[PDB]
Amino acid sequence: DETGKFLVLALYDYQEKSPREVTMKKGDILTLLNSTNKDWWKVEVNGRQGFVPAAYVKFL
Repeated sequence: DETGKFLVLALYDYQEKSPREVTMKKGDILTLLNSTNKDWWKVEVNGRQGFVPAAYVKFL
């Protein structure tokens, strides 16, 4: 969670299911905004902001 410091890789597709979530496709390179929760990380996906499951992304 240093905001904007790090990139993460989408390891799976994920379709947003609630309003604070965001959609990503496997292979997308996301900006990490907030990693303080163990289960949901806040990311930027082409500049949309939202939460995706932490288990579906990794650092490069």
